[PDB]
Amino acid sequence: SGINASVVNIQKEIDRLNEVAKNLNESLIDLQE
Amino acid sequence: ISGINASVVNIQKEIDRLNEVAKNLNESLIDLQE
Amino acid sequence: ISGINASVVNIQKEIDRLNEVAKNLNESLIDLQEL
Amino acid sequence: ISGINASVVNIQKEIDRLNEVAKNLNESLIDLQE
Repeated sequence: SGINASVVNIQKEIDRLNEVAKNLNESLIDLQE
Repeated sequence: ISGINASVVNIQKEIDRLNEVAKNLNESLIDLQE
Repeated sequence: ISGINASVVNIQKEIDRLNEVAKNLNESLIDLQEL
Repeated sequence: ISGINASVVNIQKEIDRLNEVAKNLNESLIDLQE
């Protein structure tokens, strides 16, 4: 129903959040050394 | 100073991605309610 | 309905947290640009 | 350079916040599937 469209979209956004964290970690590595 | 430049660009792109996440979660709320 | 509301409130709370993260990252960005 | 060190600390704090958000959204996903 609407709930499972919601679950698909929330899972996609969780994946996007993981990507954001990874990219911020690489920017930290560039800022340090 | 080039690494600081690259950090500024990358952090801005990630801010844009966070805004995208927030907006998609908002219409996920619309799909959950009705 | 009750549980739907519980999911809705929790996701809204996480949206507010994400907006806060965006604001703080923008402030660190402004500090990086003036340096 | 102290501003760079402070930027590193603060961005790490926000990365931790983002991971916590991901965990809470996974918990809401588990509740939505039931």
